Amino acid sequence: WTATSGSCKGRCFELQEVGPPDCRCDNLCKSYSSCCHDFDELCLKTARGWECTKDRCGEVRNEENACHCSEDCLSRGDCCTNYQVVCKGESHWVDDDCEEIKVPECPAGFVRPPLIIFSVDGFRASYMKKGSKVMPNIEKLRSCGTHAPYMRPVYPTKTFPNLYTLATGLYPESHGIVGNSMYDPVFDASFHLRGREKFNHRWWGGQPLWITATKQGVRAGTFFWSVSIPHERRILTILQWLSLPDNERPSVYAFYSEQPDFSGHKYGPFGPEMTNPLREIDKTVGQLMDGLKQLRLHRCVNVIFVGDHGMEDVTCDRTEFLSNYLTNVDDITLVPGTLGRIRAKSINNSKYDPKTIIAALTCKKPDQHFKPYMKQHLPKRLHYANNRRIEDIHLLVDRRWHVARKPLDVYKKCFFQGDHGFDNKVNSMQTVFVGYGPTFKYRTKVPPFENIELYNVMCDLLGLKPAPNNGTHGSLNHLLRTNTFRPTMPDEVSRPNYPGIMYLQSEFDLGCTCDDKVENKLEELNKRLHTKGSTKERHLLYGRPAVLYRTSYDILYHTDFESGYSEIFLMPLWTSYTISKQAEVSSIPEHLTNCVRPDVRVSPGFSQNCLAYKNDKQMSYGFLFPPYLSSSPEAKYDAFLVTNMVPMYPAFKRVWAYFQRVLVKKYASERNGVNVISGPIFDYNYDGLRDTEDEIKQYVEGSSIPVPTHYYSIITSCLDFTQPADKCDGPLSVSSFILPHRPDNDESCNSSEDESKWVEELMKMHTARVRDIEHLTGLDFYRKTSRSYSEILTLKTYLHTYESE
Ligand SMILES: *[C@@H]1O[C@H](CO)[C@@H](O[C@@H]2O[C@H](CO)[C@@H](O[C@@H]3O[C@H](CO[C@H]4O[C@H](CO)[C@@H](O)[C@H](O[C@H]5O[C@H](CO)[C@@H](O)[C@H](O)[C@@H]5O[C@H]5O[C@H](CO)[C@@H](O)[C@H](O)[C@@H]5O)[C@@H]4O)[C@@H](O)[C@H](O[C@H]4O[C@H](CO)[C@@H](O)[C@H](O)[C@@H]4O[C@H]4O[C@H](CO)[C@@H](O)[C@H](O)[C@@H]4O)[C@@H]3O)[C@H](O)[C@H]2NC(C)=O)[C@H](O)[C@H]1NC(C)=O
Ligand SMILES: N#Cc1cc(-c2cc(OC3CC3)ccc2F)c(OCc2n[nH]c3ncccc23)cc1Cl
Ligand SMILES: [Ca+2]
Ligand SMILES: [Ca+2]
Ligand code: NA
Ligand code: NA
Ligand SMILES: [Zn+2]
Repeated sequence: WTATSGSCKGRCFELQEVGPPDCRCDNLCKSYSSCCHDFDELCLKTARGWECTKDRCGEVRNEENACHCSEDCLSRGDCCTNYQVVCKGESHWVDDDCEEIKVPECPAGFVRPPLIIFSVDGFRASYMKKGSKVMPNIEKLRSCGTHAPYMRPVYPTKTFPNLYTLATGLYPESHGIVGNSMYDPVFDASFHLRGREKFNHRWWGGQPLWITATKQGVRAGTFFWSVSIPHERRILTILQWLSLPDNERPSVYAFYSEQPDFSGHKYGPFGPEMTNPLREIDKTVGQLMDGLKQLRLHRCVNVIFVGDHGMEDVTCDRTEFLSNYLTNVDDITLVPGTLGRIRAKSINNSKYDPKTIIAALTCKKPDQHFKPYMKQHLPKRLHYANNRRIEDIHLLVDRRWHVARKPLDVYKKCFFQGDHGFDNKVNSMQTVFVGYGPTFKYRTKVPPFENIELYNVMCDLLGLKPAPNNGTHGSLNHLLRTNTFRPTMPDEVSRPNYPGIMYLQSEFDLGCTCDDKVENKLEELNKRLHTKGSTKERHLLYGRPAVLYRTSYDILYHTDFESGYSEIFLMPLWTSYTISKQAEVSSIPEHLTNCVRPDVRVSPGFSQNCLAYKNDKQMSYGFLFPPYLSSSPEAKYDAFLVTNMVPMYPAFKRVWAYFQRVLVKKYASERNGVNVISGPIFDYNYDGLRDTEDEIKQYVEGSSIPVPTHYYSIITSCLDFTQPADKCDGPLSVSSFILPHRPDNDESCNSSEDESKWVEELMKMHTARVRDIEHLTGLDFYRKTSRSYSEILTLKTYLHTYESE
């Protein structure tokens, strides 16, 4: 109940929220149905429109007008944004040549450059180039400031998940807003775009920038604008707030536009109808910049022009219907559209089975336009599993398609021609970033980066300490002129052991055999040196990874590779080797096919055994350093050491063998050598973080050998591919993956074909950042390069996406 009989007189767009039942004049009052009786009259004035004209210049102040052209308006902070242009002979900001902002040029009393975030809904990345002729203001920001060719949103590529990631630096799974629609089974409550429940504070995790600001003494404007407040009024309210006294004036502001998303859904991303919304957004940008120029703030404020996601062509006829797959279709609830989320209609039904639903959705039609997943099997790059609001069964929908339960759902709801929500590596979902101002660089292009990184930067721009988040602080230092955060490398927690020869062959009883009883002082000393680390400069190019948790491990050296071997997990944490452009692939000779060899540096008690693999009818084994790439027949024997073996389902061995036999060599050819780091990952609770020992749910039968959920590889070379990977003088180039260690290849619908038709496609889907691997392993890579640490941080956040341009 709102007692709506108080008044907004002098309180219009007040910053502090007053408490019920007393009536509100802040810009959320509309959304809560709680504005005072006179809010429209006083706070939403529209008389005479939004622009001065010649005949209004110098007018008598009339408090009814939407904005003012009277002589006192500058001092009142409430001129129309074009007042100086029309009435004082000034130019529009867009018509001024751009000039480097080397230092902030701020009015007296400004403690720090303010930040304005100008967010645009559905602003696809390619609009910057394709719409540039109708967006002159935006094009000046872009060309004069700092810009990326695009910015990667988070999954799902929906509004609230992306805007709240922008505000928190958190993945949706951690902030809680995992879709535009949600059920929380602990609350027994639903979240919708429509209506009231979405404003309850329990939905919203982490700490958004406005709270971070407030808690550290920095004042914030509103971030949420009610749909009924027009854009011109939003801008005027910001400019009014900027004219407040020093002690009252906020330092951080946001504008939001519902366009171009709104029109994009109706007309498609490049509909001829889309030109007008782009023109209109540019006009709003021009209003803000002119307004800032009038206030002498145009060379003082940092402006971020940022989108939440893109837009793709999607029509009603490109809909897959779950009723064409499942008999039981009425026993499920589907969250539909550009992604699918499935749960039981009733938790009173004990005959609901995810296994059989998944199986009925798997590779059932030859051109099937969605793929089902248990959420823990989704590509780890999506980070979309560790929340009770994310249903166990997920459907990744191909770009340009929808999924629905039944046909009736689509026609009893063709309207639309655009939608978004797809996989966040899809080109059509990419969005924009431009930074303009004293703290950003001048005429600088930066590589594409992920929107999870911006919270840290916005905190740096305002002198704030960021709350704990998923950005990698320092990875965006190259965007900034000053206010860099100077990160330092984490300290290594566990130092390795360096074991020598300590065990006789007969001390082992592993059940392994190898045909290797075959015998010189020249080459005896030589092989001794390889086991002491003589080739380690070649195979370990960037120093050894640091172990950032407490554990017990050994560095093992060999001719062709180096490893960090875990006495606790009984396998390497990592294995490092370099394959030159000239290296040769050979086969595993006939006599060595089932060869596994005791490692005399490592005790029986900390070794795997072959008997376990013999008795486990589901599990086989593979090798981290590939025997196919041995540098010589004699060196090949090292690859069969029990300390290089890892457990592998036969189905996964198909993937792994093709990677090691064919793809590594291909990459060495194409990239002029590669350095490879491979290893296991254990993430049984799908939190994206390294499991401790006591979290492992599966072992090789009868043994203490834990089964990885995933295998990783990091593949590094010289960005200047005219230099070989092992003699690179400059910046690096990386691609990585985290492959799920699965007992079937059901994910790949063409897996009965030759590995050349499906394995590389799988690996591309499971592309990863080095940083994703760091979280999953507790390892810190690239510790000894000749590059700056900031540059290395940027490298660690790189994602090789395999999209074209
Ligand atoms: C991305 O960045 C984020 C941010 O850094 C990373 O997330 C952090 O990860 C930490 C480790 O997983 C986690 O630390 C835990 O904190 C617990 C305290 O939690 C509350 O307080 C924090 C801080 O203010 C708050 O942010 C949390 O908010 C969550 O929950 C509410 C709803 O309840 C949501 O509003 C919000 O969206 C958020 O949800 C997300 O996180 C939770 C986990 O907290 C998930 O469950 C959700 O699905 C969702 O993803 C919390 O309100 C603390 O209690 C934990 O301590 C246990 O473990 C330690 C280990 O040292 C041990 O000493 C203790 O014994 C303790 O165990 C006891 O509880 C166990 C479980 O109940 C029990 O089994 C034991 O036997 C014991 O009784 C733990 O320290 C931190 O909270 C989150 N932060 C956030 C914001 O999510 C994330 O990892 C990054 N991702 C990647 C891939 O790198
Ligand atoms: N950084 C950031 C940032 C965050 C938000 C935002 C606001 C929120 O306010 C809480 C609900 C009361 C919640 C979550 C958000 F992420 C944002 O919102 C713009 C917006 N205004 N009006 C809309 N209507 C439909 C959808 C979004 C918005 C804009 C930016 Cl630049
Ligand atoms: Ca949106
Ligand atoms: Ca884990
Ligand atoms: Na076996
Ligand atoms: Na298959
Ligand atoms: Zn939309």
